[PDB]
Amino acid sequence: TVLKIISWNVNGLRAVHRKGFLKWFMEEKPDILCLQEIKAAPEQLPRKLRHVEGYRSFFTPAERKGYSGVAMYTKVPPSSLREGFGVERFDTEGRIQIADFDDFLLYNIYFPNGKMSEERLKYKLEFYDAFLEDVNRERDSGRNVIICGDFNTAHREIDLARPKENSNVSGFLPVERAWIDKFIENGYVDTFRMFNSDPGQYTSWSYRTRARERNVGWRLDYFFVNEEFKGKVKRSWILSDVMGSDHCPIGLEIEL
Ligand SMILES: [Mg+2]
Repeated sequence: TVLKIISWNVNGLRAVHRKGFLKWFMEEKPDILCLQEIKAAPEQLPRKLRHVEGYRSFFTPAERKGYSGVAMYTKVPPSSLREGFGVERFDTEGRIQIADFDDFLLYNIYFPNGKMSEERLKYKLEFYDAFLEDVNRERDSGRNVIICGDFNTAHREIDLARPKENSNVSGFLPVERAWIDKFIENGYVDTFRMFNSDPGQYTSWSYRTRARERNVGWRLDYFFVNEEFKGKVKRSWILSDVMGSDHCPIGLEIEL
């Protein structure tokens, strides 16, 4: 039995709903759909967006209205979900949803954008630190883990169109790239790069005219698994053709 998981930063759930979300969801038919940037309390959602036939949905909004938020649609519900690392400043921004599926924990994370200020870059880097502590604790306790979402950092030069121009911009700073190195070194695998070693493979493009059309993008969205679990991963790909956000979805197929 194969399990298909999709991750997608939708840049506002109500917005992507106007741009073909439900039609796409019905075509792709994943077992689990992880979303970032819902920008809505579930009460603000139309019924047909809240309840999609065949799926249980779980929403983790931020405390701040119209900001951040993650969600998960799943055919089979998890035994429970955890919505934080146990650190207040990281747990109130609707960034963390960790679903316990028994065979694995699924971390659906919307990692912070560090571009707007030094304080928010510090927040991003400390969030990275808290995340690594959390996943390591779970992995060390014997859990297999799948981590998906918007990491807001491109790992290597291959992972964005303009590496030189962005080496002093959050998203491609040496310190952020070093954190991704450290994460992987701790025993996790960037699943896309198990299967695809090509350039030009991005998950995000500015809305600035022509950016997406010129493939001036960044790979910001990833599926990671712990090393012990990588043998179960069959596919990891980018759904580059799917419109409606400044990010496109990414996919993982596993067989347990
Ligand atoms: Mg956005």
